[PDB]
Amino acid sequence: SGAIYVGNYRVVNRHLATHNDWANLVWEDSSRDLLVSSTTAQGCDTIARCDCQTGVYYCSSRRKHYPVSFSKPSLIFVEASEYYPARYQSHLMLAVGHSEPGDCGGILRCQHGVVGIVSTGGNGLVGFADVRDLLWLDE
Ligand SMILES: Cc1ccc2c(ccn2CC(=O)N2CCC[C@H](C(N)=O)C2)c1
Ligand SMILES: [Zn+2]
Repeated sequence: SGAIYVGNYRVVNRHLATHNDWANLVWEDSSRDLLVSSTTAQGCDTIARCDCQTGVYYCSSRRKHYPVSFSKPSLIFVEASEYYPARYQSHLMLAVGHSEPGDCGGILRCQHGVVGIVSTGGNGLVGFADVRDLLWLDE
């Protein structure tokens, strides 16, 4: 679990969005596993606007942060799950690191701000949904 709070927006994994997220929907994209909903309170986070390929992410299944080198946002095949059919997920960045299903939502940050959130994993892999291209999140 986890979310980004920026301005009057809440960014979450689309597969973990609540009834309230869908009732306050701003934008969603199944191909990216992202959903953004509106909030009444002002958010705590800053979004990075950069091309960093190193950063640190929070891994809830270890209660720890880990440094990572990650690939540029790209179209990557993701196997079928209970949430989606087998498909290409876009704007996804892979890295070597520990991740388990419940780790989705952990934030990845670089020196400039929030880069994205955990969205996929594998045997010693962790994948992040990029948010740096969503310029409208901070107008
Ligand atoms: C070994 C292992 C296996 C599965 C793992 C992990 C770490 C996370 N997941 C779940 C995962 O990747 N899913 C399920 C939820 C929806 C995701 C998506 N963006 O399509 C794909 C680690
Ligand atoms: Zn950066």
